[PDB]
Amino acid sequence: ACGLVASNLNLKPGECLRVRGEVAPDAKSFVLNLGKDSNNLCLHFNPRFNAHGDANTIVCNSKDGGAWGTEQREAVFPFQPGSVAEVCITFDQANLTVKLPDGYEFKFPNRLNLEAINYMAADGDFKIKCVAFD
Amino acid sequence: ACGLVASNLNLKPGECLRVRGEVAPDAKSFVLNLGKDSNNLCLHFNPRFNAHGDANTIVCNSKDGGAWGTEQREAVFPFQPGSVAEVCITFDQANLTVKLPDGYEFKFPNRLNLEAINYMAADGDFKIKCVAFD
Ligand SMILES: OC[C@H]1O[C@@H](S[C@@H]2O[C@H](CO)[C@H](O)[C@H](n3cc(-c4ccsc4)nn3)[C@H]2O)[C@H](O)[C@@H](n2cc(-c3ccsc3)nn2)[C@H]1O
Ligand SMILES: OC[C@H]1O[C@@H](S[C@@H]2O[C@H](CO)[C@H](O)[C@H](n3cc(-c4ccsc4)nn3)[C@H]2O)[C@H](O)[C@@H](n2cc(-c3ccsc3)nn2)[C@H]1O
Repeated sequence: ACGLVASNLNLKPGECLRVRGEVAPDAKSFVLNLGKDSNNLCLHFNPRFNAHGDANTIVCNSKDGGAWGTEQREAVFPFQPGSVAEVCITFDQANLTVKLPDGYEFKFPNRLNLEAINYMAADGDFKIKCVAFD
Repeated sequence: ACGLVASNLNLKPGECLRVRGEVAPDAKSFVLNLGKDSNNLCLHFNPRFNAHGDANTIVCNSKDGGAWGTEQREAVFPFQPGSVAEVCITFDQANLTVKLPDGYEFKFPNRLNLEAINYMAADGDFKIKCVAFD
């Protein structure tokens, strides 16, 4: 809503989106949304420090034609409130791969089968400093 | 327009936007548009290598509620086709200042007196690699 929105990204399979930002000292959560547009998201990436009953959990989901998909959570949580955080995303036909701080990586199934990622929105307690394409 | 569009930038006076991109190998021109939205641009920055009868000339303009303003042209042209260009943009009450690390500096009057820059668009023969806020 107040976070950075970017469109016409034209990110193709195998290309790296690198995002760096500042996690607020009192962060509750933040969101990186990636897909075609606000209703069609091949990845909703939502680290929760303390939000919706979740402590230090990464929640991921997709959104297809307005409808949220089946949620998935990861065990690993390498984000700290009040510090700078970089996240690196790529995709292929089968999966999105997200590489985190501390060398941590995980896959989320690609559920939309889009030609490219064209849309990104940040929200929550995360101030983007830097976005790069590779 | 078909290159990157970014909104909710909330760049305030004194803050630096840095953009790095690739100038196509037979570039005719590129555009960086900065402002409130597509119809309200405090800076339309348009380096022309060979386009609309202009050769190696920078053309700047504003747009205010859909209406183009008066063109301002600059003599110096520190860009080359097929290379990497970095541009640093800031503003204050009187002027926008477009800077290059190579020491070139252009001023354009701040004709719209907007309080923040919230919108940035790239078009033409220029691919954005990196955008940073500080
Ligand atoms: O239908 C109810 C569900 O609500 C969702 S919360 C919902 O989830 C979305 C992604 O699936 C987005 O993340 C959506 N969001 C968050 C933001 C946001 C965050 C920061 S700025 C904007 N912008 N949209 C956020 O509101 C919980 O995750 C679900 N849940 C809870 C638990 C649980 C609790 C304790 S132990 C297990 N297990 N599943 C369940 O309760
Ligand atoms: O309508 C006629 C005028 O057209 C404009 S071109 C018009 O100008 C805009 C900013 O004023 C934008 O730049 C606009 N653009 C360019 C792009 C673009 C570029 C790359 S991707 C998209 N997206 N909009 C671009 O179409 C010429 O500039 C005018 N001109 C040139 C000269 C001249 C020649 C030698 S000395 C003086 N004397 N008049 C004149 O011909």
